[PDB]
Amino acid sequence: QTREVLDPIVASLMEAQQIPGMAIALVRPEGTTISHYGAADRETGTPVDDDTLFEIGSLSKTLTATLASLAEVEGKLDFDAPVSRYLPELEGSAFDDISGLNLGTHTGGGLPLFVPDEVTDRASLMAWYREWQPTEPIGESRTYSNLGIGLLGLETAASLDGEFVPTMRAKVLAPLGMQDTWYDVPEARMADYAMGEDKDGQPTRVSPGVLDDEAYGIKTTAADLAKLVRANLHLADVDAELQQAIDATRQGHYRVGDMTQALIWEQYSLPVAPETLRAGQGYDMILEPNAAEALEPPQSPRDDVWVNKTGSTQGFGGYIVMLPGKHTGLVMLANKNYPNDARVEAAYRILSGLGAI
Ligand SMILES: [Cl-]
Ligand SMILES: [Sr+2]
Repeated sequence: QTREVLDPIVASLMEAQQIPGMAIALVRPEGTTISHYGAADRETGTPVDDDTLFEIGSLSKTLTATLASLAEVEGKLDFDAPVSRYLPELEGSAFDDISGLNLGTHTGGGLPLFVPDEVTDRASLMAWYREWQPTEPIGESRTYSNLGIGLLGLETAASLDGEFVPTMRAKVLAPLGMQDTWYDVPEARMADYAMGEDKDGQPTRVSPGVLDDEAYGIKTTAADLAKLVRANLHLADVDAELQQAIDATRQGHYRVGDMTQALIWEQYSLPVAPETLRAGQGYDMILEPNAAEALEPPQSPRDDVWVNKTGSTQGFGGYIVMLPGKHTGLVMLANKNYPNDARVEAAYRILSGLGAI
C-alpha cells in the first residue's frame, strides 16, 4: 500500500548511502504508518524496532521552540521583549536589544553556530554572552546558531521558573505522549540506543556539551516525533494551549530568499522544486549569514506549504516534512549522517509517490 510506495525508495536510499538502519513514520488522515529498517548497530546487527532510540541532533530545536512558544501562550514569555528581561544576568549586553523571537528564527545579531571551546559551563557561557558583540544587523540577518536556540531555552526555563528538561518533560513531551524521548538516556534503555556512523563509516555517539539539551540533545523514536508532527497537522487530541503553542511555531516570521523562517521550522510555498529545498539545507544557507526580512503582516500558519527541518549529529541523520494542506507528514530517522540532498530527494519521492505533491 503505502508500504509498496515507501519500501523500495528506502531500500534504494539505504543502499546508495550505506545506512545501517532507519525508522520512518508517515502521518496521514486515516492514520500513522511506522516502518523500521536495517540494523540499529552495524556491528551487532540488532535490528531497528519500536524501541530503537535515535539521536536527532538539530531536530531537538523544534521541541525547544515549542516549549518557548508555550511560555508565550501562558503569558509568561513575550517573544518581542529583550532577552535580558528574563535573564537579568545579561543586562547591559547585546541581549538588551535581542528578543526571544530573534533567537527562535536565528536572527539574533549574528550569533555563531557553535559554542566556543572557552565556554565550559553556564557561568563561562553567561560571561561569554555578556561580552559578545553582534556582527550582523539584528532582525535583518539569519545565521543558524546553537548559541541562540540554546539561549532561547535558558530564557524559556527562567520565565517558567524551572529547569529545562523536566519542564520540557511535563509541558510538551508527556502531554503529547512522547515517553520514548530522552535527553539523557537511562541505563535500562542503553540496549535500545542505536549506534551512529559518520561519513567515513566509523562508530560514533554524541558527546555531552553546554546547551546540548536545548540545541541537539534529544534521542527519540520515529513514532514519538510522529506525535509532534501529528499535533502540528491537527490530527492529535491535545490541550488547547499546547495546540496554539504548536500552531504558533509555524507562523512565518521572516523571508530569507525562497525560504520562510517560522519558529525554527523552515518552510516553502507550493509548488516548490527539490533544488530549492536542497539550497535551504546547503552551505550557503546554513554556514553563511543570509538577509532576512521581517514579515510585517506576520503570517498565520499557511496550508499551502512544504514545512521541514533537518537534524544531524556526527553519526545520525534525520528529516521531518509536513504538508499541512494535505494533513500529511514524514519522519525519517537514520543512524548515519547522510547528505541533506539524499534526504530531500527521498522525502520528495516518497510524498510524490503517495500523491501528496
Ligand atoms: Cl555546539
Ligand atoms: Sr546539559
